[PDB]
Amino acid sequence: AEQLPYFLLEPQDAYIVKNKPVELHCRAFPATQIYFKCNGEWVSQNDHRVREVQIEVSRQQVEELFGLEDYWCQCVAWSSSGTTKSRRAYIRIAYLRKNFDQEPLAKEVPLDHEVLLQCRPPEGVPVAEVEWLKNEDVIDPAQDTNFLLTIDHNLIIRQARLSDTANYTCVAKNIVAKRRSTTATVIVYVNGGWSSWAEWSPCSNRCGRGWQKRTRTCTNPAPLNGGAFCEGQAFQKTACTTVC
Ligand SMILES: *[C@@H]1O[C@H](CO[C@@H]2O[C@@H](C)[C@@H](O)[C@@H](O)[C@@H]2O)[C@@H](O[C@@H]2O[C@H](CO)[C@@H](O)[C@H](O)[C@H]2NC(C)=O)[C@H](O)[C@H]1NC(C)=O
Ligand SMILES: *[C@H]1O[C@H](CO)[C@@H](O)[C@H](O)[C@@H]1O
Ligand SMILES: *[C@H]1O[C@H](CO)[C@@H](O)[C@H](O)[C@@H]1O
Ligand SMILES: [Cl-]
Ligand SMILES: [Cl-]
Ligand SMILES: [Cl-]
Ligand SMILES: [Cl-]
Ligand SMILES: [Cl-]
Ligand SMILES: [Cl-]
Ligand SMILES: [Cl-]
Ligand SMILES: [Cl-]
Ligand SMILES: [Cl-]
Ligand SMILES: [Cl-]
Ligand SMILES: [Cl-]
Ligand SMILES: [Cl-]
Ligand SMILES: [Cl-]
Repeated sequence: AEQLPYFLLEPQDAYIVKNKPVELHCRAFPATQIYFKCNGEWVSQNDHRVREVQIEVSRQQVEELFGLEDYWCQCVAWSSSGTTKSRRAYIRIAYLRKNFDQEPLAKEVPLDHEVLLQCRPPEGVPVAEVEWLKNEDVIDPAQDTNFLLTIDHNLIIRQARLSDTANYTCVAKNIVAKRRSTTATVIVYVNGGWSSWAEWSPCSNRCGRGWQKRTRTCTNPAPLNGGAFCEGQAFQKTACTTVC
């Protein structure tokens, strides 16, 4: 009756990923015995001085537990004089649901428009870290300062450059898996603008009644990514009169 066991090593919290079991390890000294209690029941290594012990916990054990309360294991060590108890280690079922609640939709937009891409990722445990892809490459709001990630996992293109014409994809990840949304095509068009009217051609008669022409062109700018053609006359022709 001198001491009480000290845990050199304690069972650590852990996740069931798919149907793969979890090992818990614990080691203490000094100890005449050491053993796992899960949810108040003793459990031996079978289908479940310094001394150590290990166990496995299985998907089935965690599912079949009565109650909403997290499954837990702790170790108990024995000396000549008493017991010590390890921390409680929590084993949780990890998952990432298959379907996105909300995926982004394709858009046409004018140059300099604000674009909002909606994404509501599948639910996960652990909770799902959301990214966005621009033509594969991962966007990053720090560097790419024309982009904001909303706390709702949405993407904002602040004002649309023309290089922002791309395929955009919401990705959700955790330790279980990664899931890609439906890829949304964003297209940034420029509508056409007229040049200035060229100068009137000289009056076909230097003194008397004649005619002259002028023109302009859908080039200021030319339409782009299927923006609108210019609207109105490209060409004019009227009578003129110079006097002598
Ligand atoms: C958006 O989608 C299509 C297809 O996507 C990618 O193509 C490769 C570049 C590859 O890296 C994968 O990520 C995808 O498969 C893009 O590809 C071309 O364009 C047309 C679109 O009408 C497509 O249907 C053709 O198959 C593709 N042709 C060739 C020779 O690659 C498309 O360009 C993307 N849109 C934008 C705005 O970038
Ligand atoms: C050319 O025509 C008129 C301007 O005169 C507008 O419809 C538009 O600016 C277009 O580029
Ligand atoms: C051509 O026509 C008149 C000027 O003559 C303006 O409306 C504008 O300059 C356009 O390019
Ligand atoms: Cl201890
Ligand atoms: Cl452990
Ligand atoms: Cl207990
Ligand atoms: Cl047992
Ligand atoms: Cl041992
Ligand atoms: Cl599951
Ligand atoms: Cl899965
Ligand atoms: Cl959207
Ligand atoms: Cl940017
Ligand atoms: Cl641009
Ligand atoms: Cl995956
Ligand atoms: Cl997926
Ligand atoms: Cl435009």
